Amino acid sequence: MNIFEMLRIDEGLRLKIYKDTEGYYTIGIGHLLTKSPSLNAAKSELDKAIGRNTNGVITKDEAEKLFNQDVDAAVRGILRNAKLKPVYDSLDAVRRAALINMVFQMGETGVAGFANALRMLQQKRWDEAAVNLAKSRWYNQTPNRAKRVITTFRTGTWDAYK
Ligand SMILES: [Cl-]
Ligand SMILES: [Cl-]
Repeated sequence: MNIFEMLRIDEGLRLKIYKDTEGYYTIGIGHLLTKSPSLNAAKSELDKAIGRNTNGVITKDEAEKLFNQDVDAAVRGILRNAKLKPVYDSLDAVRRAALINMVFQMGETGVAGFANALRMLQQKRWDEAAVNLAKSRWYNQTPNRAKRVITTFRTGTWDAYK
């Protein structure tokens, strides 16, 4: 298992514009297009991302291409973030994947907001961090996905995904 497979499990794949769990326009493998309520605006962002007139529908290869960019950007975003980098550097391979997942989903700013859990992860206090992570809107809104990510941090294994 790896980050790509993990996120493909958490986000799914949709080839037509859809609304995410928050009601935002998305496409592919969790690629947010816009927070604006307007479908046109969504379509416009889509065309600009793909580089052709898509009419709201993309192919599988296009979806995977956005996906590669988004994962790459997430990693690079962690590495540039003063608060995140040190956490990431401190972790093992499995748990690094858990942190990338969260950043892909909520953005770096959002993750950097879990200050306490981050310190706990850096200190390798697994159980405590897991409890702290669960007390968040994130967990209350997407509990099953959150639970998977949190077990991964707790255990350092991919069991939640097998
Ligand atoms: Cl883009
Ligand atoms: Cl969920």
